[PDB]
Amino acid sequence: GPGFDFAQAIMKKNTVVARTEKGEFTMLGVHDRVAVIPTHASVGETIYINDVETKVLDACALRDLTDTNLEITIVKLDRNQKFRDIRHFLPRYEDDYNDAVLSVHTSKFPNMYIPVGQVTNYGFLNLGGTPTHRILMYNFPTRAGQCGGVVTTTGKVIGIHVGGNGAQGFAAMLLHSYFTDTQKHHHH
Amino acid sequence: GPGFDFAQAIMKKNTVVARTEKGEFTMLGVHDRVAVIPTHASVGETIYINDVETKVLDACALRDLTDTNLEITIVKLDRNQKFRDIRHFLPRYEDDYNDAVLSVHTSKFPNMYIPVGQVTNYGFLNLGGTPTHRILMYNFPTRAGQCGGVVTTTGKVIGIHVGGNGAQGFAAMLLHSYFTDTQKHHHH
Repeated sequence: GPGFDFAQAIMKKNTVVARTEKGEFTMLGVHDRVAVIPTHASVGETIYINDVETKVLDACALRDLTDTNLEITIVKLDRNQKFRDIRHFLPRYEDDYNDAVLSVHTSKFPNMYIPVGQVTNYGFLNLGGTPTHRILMYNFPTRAGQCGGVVTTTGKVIGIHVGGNGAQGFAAMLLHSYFTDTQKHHHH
Repeated sequence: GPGFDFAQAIMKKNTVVARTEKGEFTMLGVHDRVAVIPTHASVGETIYINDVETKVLDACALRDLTDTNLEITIVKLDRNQKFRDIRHFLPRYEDDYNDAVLSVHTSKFPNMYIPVGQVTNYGFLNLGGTPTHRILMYNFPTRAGQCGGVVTTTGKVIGIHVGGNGAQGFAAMLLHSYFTDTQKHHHH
């Protein structure tokens, strides 16, 4: 069934607890000192990472070419260790998936794994009043405190949890191309 | 690492959500219509099982020969399906264990898996003011709503969660001999 061993390896080497004015979130480190967190975390210029106050060197709230929220924020942090590079486990394209795990790492739940079954490419979602694109959906109840939970299948990190109603959960897609080294562009 | 596949098989075929005046508990079905739940659930003469009201035909709050609480209650239920017989997965003796999973099944968390690392035979525990014997301990924080969570290692169901402080969790041991067909004795 589920790739529990894979989800477990991602959680140990590549997640941290992040805390902003908005609360705590599971935060996925991706490569070097680059990580992701849901845009609703409202990242500022400092953040707590495992309860250590950390300078945010860069934060990019992703939107698509329709200027619509994608609900991922890519952050660059001022800290000493690099994350293990997990870009090769990121999907190239939008897709549907079988048998996913949602894993959570917070002060409340420091390591918890939830199979969520099939994951469908859902598309548009109205996410607490913000229109949002590129959403993945799983038919599992959602509870508070799971935001940023990392959604995996064996060998693939496919997105991060961003919301739910009492019956479904929603994750924001991760694509490999969000994290390729690139072009000289004024971003702020 | 952890036997996630084993814990998952136990959860699917052998647990139900039980609800008493005291709240909800993960309930482990053991064989026929016999199950266990923590003594602190305060089982009466009817109980809800997956939100269906069910007659309790028998409840035995286990104590040892020192007349001390063991915090397991064995219940016999009036319901149509039998549980898959999992007695052969019960340990013969007290023991310590490597790499356990704690799995929870409630309306809040319908399927959640938590590795808790090493499990030690701890013995005496003062459990909210009730002295209690035969306790297993794991060095993992405890959160509310996990009572009755089933503690496994691959091929062994070793106990059920009964409490914790902010740093450790405690499970009540399950032993094979709690469930062998037996002698003619007035029990009530």
